[PDB]
Amino acid sequence: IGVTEEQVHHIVKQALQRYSEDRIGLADYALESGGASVISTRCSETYETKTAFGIPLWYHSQSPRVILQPDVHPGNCWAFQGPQGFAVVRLSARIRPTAVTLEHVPKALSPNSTISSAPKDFAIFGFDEDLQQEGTLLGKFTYDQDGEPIQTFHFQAPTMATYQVVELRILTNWGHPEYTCIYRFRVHGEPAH
Amino acid sequence: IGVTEEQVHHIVKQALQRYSEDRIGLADYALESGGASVISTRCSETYETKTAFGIPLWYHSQSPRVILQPDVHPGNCWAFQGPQGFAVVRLSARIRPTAVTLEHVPKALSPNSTISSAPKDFAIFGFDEDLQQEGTLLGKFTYDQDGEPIQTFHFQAPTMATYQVVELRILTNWGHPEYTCIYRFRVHGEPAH
Amino acid sequence: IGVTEEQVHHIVKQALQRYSEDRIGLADYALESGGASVISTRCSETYETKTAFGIPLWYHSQSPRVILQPDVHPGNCWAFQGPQGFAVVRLSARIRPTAVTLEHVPKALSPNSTISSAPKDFAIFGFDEDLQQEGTLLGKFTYDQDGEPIQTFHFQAPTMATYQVVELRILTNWGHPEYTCIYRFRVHGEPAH
Repeated sequence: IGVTEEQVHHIVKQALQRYSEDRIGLADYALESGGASVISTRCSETYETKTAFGIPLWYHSQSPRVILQPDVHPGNCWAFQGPQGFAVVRLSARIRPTAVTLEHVPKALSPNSTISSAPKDFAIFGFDEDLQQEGTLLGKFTYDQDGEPIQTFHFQAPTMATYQVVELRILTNWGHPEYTCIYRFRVHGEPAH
Repeated sequence: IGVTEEQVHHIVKQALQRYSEDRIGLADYALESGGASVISTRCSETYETKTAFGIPLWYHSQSPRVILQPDVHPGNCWAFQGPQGFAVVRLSARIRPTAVTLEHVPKALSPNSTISSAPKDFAIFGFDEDLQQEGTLLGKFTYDQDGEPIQTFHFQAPTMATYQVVELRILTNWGHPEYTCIYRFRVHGEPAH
Repeated sequence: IGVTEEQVHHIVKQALQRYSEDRIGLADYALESGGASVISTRCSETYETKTAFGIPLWYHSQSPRVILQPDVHPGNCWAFQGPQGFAVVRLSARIRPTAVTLEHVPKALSPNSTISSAPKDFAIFGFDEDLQQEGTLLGKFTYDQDGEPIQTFHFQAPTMATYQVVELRILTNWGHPEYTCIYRFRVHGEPAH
């Protein structure tokens, strides 16, 4: 069949253009750089007593705001106790949610190739309210510890109801004892206009 | 004609090497990481009262320094009032300016594919002075809202006069009512040696 | 022989997957995001009196912690006096060190294509101690100012002794008068399990 050396370059330029549109090419309404985390969020656990060794004077602790942050190097996730937890996000716009993305650090950059602190089963809720009127289940999915670090999850047959407040509820993790860790959560959709 | 699978890899390695040299492969003398923004700069507008809702305690406001910062995610630009504004930059070296680069967030990551807060017409001035002796017009161009997010603009027939202080003057925007937004401005050239 | 347009895409997706696993695909136990710099480290030099011009109020000075930070834009390295210096790092885990990586800014982004502040000859030491019991030489190498910005250096025939504290000792630089500059140092290995 056969590809030409210039078709090759156009394939590369195209792939790098996409790679550089936040990788997946979809607007993120949960990106803190636009708008952000409430804190009807789970407690928050430090994934380490290398601390005991111990509080470096410049050191702090990942707030849940970290999940709305694109920085995803091995340090940078938000951890909560056990395999169940939640974060509530106030989006930068009122949108009709069509998808979400979750990512975790690559297996390659992890001790022993284990991402056992990775979220597994999770769900998304719409809170029609700028408040806590018990949320509407938007969808339920499973973060796959194989498959790629970045996974996008599209709502099966969503209404065109709009929300500006959603919940990330995690239900199971990939088996880690103490804690689960969230690197970055994103929300995609169609703006109320 | 035909490409081999190994010629393909060399094309990719080469493209990724370039992609990783700040994408365009040219030194940026306006990169704050080397040297920085004065503030014979326009006022500065907050692109939002999602604030009214309202001052998150960790929250701040984009200084004009943001245009000298490589971080270009949807949040991260500097906004000023209306379609006209300016920023004055003190470069990390005395150089002979041969080009500038401007970028804006990809259409793909923007609400409705609109980058209407994007700069349109703009100009560059040399201030021979570490002061305000009325600037020398270096060049005039137009940021294209199609065409790619990163655009480089080479001076038509520049002198080899050297400057360490330049002005970014924006003249028109792509039609946004309240404000224009600058993601990143860069200055390329030949060092006085 | 001949490549197909879809084999081309799989080559690109694969290359971008690797590019995005911190480029080299190996865990970094010296990444501050996991665990960090002691300060049986060399003094620390400011690579500039553009300062005299002078202390911008937001301005600070690169701590040696910067070498454990993935941010490698032209500003972001750690400088010490003359061509000889050292930094001591406490890894995020006790590992058996099999390699190290050093990087410097691309020639392309440097004034005149000179990376003369680049480290040249260097060595790595294991301190079996969470203390200063004179270190065990792990290996000796040379950062090549051609060859690529990111260079990885594998230990010739390492024992399976484990350490959580290593020293980066630099011996020669690429010829710069005042100072040498370190962008990022990484430590790879097999965890004590």
